[PDB]
Amino acid sequence: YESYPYAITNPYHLSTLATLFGINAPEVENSKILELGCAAGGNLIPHAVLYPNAHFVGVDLSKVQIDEANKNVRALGLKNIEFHHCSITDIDDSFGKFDYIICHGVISWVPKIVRDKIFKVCNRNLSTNGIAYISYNTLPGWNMVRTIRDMMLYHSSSFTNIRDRIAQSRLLLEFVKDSLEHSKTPYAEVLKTEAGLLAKQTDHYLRHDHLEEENAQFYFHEFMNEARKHNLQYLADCNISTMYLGNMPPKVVEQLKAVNDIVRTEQYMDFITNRRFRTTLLCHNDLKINRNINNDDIKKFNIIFNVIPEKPLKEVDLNNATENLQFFLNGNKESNLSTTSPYMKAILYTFSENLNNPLSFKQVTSEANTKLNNTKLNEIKNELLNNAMKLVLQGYISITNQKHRSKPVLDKPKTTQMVIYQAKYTPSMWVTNLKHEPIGVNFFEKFALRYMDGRNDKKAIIEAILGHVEKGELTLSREGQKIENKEEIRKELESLFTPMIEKFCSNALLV
Amino acid sequence: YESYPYAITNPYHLSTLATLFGINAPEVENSKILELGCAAGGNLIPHAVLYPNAHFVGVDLSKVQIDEANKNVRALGLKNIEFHHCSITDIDDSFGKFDYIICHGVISWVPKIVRDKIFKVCNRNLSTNGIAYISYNTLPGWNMVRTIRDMMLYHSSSFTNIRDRIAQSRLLLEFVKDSLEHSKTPYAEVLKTEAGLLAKQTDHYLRHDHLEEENAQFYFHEFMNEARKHNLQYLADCNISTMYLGNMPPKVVEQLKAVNDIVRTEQYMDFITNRRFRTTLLCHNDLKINRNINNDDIKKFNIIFNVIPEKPLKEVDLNNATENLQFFLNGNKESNLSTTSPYMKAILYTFSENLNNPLSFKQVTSEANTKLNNTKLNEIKNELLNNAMKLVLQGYISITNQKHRSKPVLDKPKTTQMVIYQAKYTPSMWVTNLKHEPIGVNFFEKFALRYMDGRNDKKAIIEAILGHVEKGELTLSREGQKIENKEEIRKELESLFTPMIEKFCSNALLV
Ligand SMILES: C[S@@+](CC[C@H](N)C(=O)[O-])C[C@H]1O[C@@H](n2cnc3c(N)ncnc32)[C@H](O)[C@@H]1O
Ligand SMILES: C[S@@+](CC[C@H](N)C(=O)[O-])C[C@H]1O[C@@H](n2cnc3c(N)ncnc32)[C@H](O)[C@@H]1O
Repeated sequence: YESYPYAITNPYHLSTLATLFGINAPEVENSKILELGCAAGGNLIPHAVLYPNAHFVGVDLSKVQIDEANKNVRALGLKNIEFHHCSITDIDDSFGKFDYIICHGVISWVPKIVRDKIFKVCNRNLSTNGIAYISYNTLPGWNMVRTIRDMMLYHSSSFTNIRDRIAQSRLLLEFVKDSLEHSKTPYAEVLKTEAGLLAKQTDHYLRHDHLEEENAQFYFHEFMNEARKHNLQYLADCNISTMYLGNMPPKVVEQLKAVNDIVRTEQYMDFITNRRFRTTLLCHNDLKINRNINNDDIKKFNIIFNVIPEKPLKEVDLNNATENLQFFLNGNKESNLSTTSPYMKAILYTFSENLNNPLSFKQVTSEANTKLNNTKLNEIKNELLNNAMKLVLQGYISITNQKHRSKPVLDKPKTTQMVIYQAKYTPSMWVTNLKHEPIGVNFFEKFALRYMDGRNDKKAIIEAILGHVEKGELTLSREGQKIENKEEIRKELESLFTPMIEKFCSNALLV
Repeated sequence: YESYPYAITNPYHLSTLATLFGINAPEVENSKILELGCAAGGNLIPHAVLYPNAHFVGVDLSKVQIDEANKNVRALGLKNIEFHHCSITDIDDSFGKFDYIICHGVISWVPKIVRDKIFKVCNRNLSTNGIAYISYNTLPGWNMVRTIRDMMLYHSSSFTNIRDRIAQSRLLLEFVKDSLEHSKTPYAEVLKTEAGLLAKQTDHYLRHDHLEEENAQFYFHEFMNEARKHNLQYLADCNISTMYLGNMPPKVVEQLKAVNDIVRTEQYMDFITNRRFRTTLLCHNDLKINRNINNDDIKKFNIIFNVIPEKPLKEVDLNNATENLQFFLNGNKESNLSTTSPYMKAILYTFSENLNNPLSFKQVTSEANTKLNNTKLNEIKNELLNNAMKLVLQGYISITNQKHRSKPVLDKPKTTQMVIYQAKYTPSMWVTNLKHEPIGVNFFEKFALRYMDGRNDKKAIIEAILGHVEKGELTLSREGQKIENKEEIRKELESLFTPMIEKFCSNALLV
């Protein structure tokens, strides 16, 4: 019962993935967004703060949460969002026509009647050019998760209390990690890791009630068949890399490319890759979508490539073409790309100081062009054009319709309204950034964001945080777990401050 | 659509696992054996030839098969066996009470009503000390088989031909064996193998009607649940090694040993080992079974350990404890065991000349004591006593209630009546041995067995086969590639003869 944002749900990501396929979706700046199964609305409210001219509606069956959502909407003072306590089946054509309909993690947990109704409202209540989003669990991938859920019910059947039946399942998952300690068999690998990721989870799914729930257990084509019954058509997935073919032998790529149905192509890919989950984008049946995508399409979007250089800029010469420089993707150990070309090296160093900041094609191109003394522009353009889209379809590069943001002022840092409201008034250990992603903080950053407005500067902010450490409410961790009253504060804050402002500036927490 | 014997179904194997657990099952020599879903009865008739004083009944729904069964029963002239074309549902209480009821690979393919009936007839028609056998596909193991079968139907629907849609799925399993050519991922392993053993299967399993069939998809505890409704109790599995614990951390063995339930012990092992199949032995609820098994219980049975030494006896000294001798189990490279102990060396060299010939504890012990110069009797006994049961519950050693057989006479070898009928009048490349196992023969072996009666000897048998090669009907080629004159044969017959009499003598094909 903690409401998280899901960045894959952002209406801007749907407008972008549509724009990539040829549909012009409504503008998000002023739109109608619907959320089926909202509450507590952490996937809705942060949008209503950033877009005051759009209209947000949300629907849920738990009154407990719909009241909490309204408790936050009342604290932030928003007029553009309203939450309704009712069921999806209660939505007629009078609700209006929405530009983006977001259904996340519900349609597989509800009875067939509610399913048919969701498929209806994604037709009756969807605009002419609008877009619908539905996430669900698929087969075969879910076969393992179902199995574990059965293995826990069969065990936890010997215990009754809701306080006894949970830690029990948590002890059965440990018992599984013990009996499989020494196993070569390739199956005990999947079971070992899936019980490790289920054991890491907390108490919500693990309640023996949620384990009794039956899942729609879709196959992608059964889902699409119920979708075409309602005159909807498959747009794309929200992870474009899941649609990536090849990374596959070329005779099979040719075969699949021969068949002209994308649905039984994605089905096959589901069968051979053991897909367990899908985030599907649906659009009205009357739209003509274009699947011929070429490198030159990279100019229609703004680009985000989060790469951390392996050596600082002033420490290298880009024209050294024998030097093989490598960059790490949001991280890292391994997960890296190495280039020896001066133009690709100039582009990645531009992407490495713009982290999580959309950049147009002329901004990436011109800003990489001044590291090369303004002479090499056409060679920069020619490498971006060539490798770009190819890297967008593999997932490494993110495209967006969101505009570039002005580099923040770090004199007196200033964060967004949503994260000051989450830092001051909220028990949660994470905040929502401008990209609609939850990012973690440890009580120090949270307290810092409490005081980060365009007013308090470095000194003032630290003295306030210190104010918290006295009444604390505030520990000092390090290596560590000790604080000496004076020598472990105000000399330990000035250390952690600069890099934390780094993390904020590069994670889109500063406006 | 070829009738095969299943050695794991032999009433003597059930009488043996029962004896092992404390139940005295009826004599197999004269009993009442039932088979649900028998025809064409290749799993029944070979028993009716060896036990003329026992009564065999079988039931099947295919007249096409019951006609063949009845024709083979007519060709052998058997009065002790009768086949009925009817349904399991057509069974009265008037059918009698059978000492062994054998249901192999049906209960998962039949509607819930027929399942109810099978569990019923395994109660009302089973004797007081009798035993029932039911094999079925289980979960989780079957999930993969379900996936693949769905993967074929969804594919093969684009054409409706019973002759097209088959070689179609045959080419889809190839499209699967290709697109996974280079893959590390362990799921592509499971899928790689499961499509490989499915493509090796031929034209029947793939019939696309039998892909349309739905499986009961049992869990062991759901099966034991329908068994206890009918007052049946779990006896054991016909693969004793599947009930073996550890191979498992001793804390996990202790934990399972704490809860006393055999059903949820086998259920948890089914969960962690991904059990796909079960051959279950059921017995009446009123019986007291003993699960305490001690090393010295190996004296109640007769022993078969098929080991092929790596060195001839005359080539080694058993008394040398510095020599590490290696033995191969039914084969082989790979599966083998090496021992340096002189007593285990005398026991394994005693089991290696008795292959597939049950041997009592005093025969193994007395014959292994004469290899050590008759000084070691109590040391041989104590090593058999110790390692025996431990190796029986692991699968390496076979126990049986069947008696030792008199060493056959190789002057004029004489094979059993069942394989003479199969050699002469059946176009099968395999015959059924005395242990009820199908064993292959190649065109030479078949022709040889045609003439093996207690009359024809070496020269005569060879002249007969030579006669065949003249009219042949028999192509004899060395590699070689077309021997073939006159005494380049009869010199190839005296060659192929001796190793074949060895092969027959140790496969229980010679009486
Ligand atoms: C299965 S939960 C998933 C919650 C959330 N989207 C997530 O995973 O983070 C679905 C949410 O939908 C709401 N819900 C369930 N059934 C509904 C229905 N029939 N009509 C409207 N809302 C419903 C519930 O309050 C529940 O919190
Ligand atoms: C899987 S095959 C049986 C295999 C069995 N393990 C054997 O080979 O001895 C299923 C056979 O069972 C028979 N059968 C199917 N349904 C039956 C029913 N309801 N009653 C009796 N026999 C049935 C059919 O004749 C079919 O040939």
